[PDB]
Amino acid sequence: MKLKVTVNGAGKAGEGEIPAPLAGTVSKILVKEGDTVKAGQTVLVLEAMKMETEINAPTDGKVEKVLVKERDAVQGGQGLIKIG
Repeated sequence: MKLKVTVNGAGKAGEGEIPAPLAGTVSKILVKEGDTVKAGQTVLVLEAMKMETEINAPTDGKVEKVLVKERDAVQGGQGLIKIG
């Protein structure tokens, strides 16, 4: 069925997601995965160094799965939201 071989060296970035720069402090998410979005729709909110806040979607589309989580700080480098 499945196998376990530890997962050290990388994360789970798929294809299309957007990895953060280094880290930050989430504040509140808007989309709940599997939800369509438009260009400008604040997908969620963050706060690391005055360079995130309400993150508006880059273009119209639908989310395949959300990676980031609410109340999650210092978590950059991995894709935050999957889109495509």
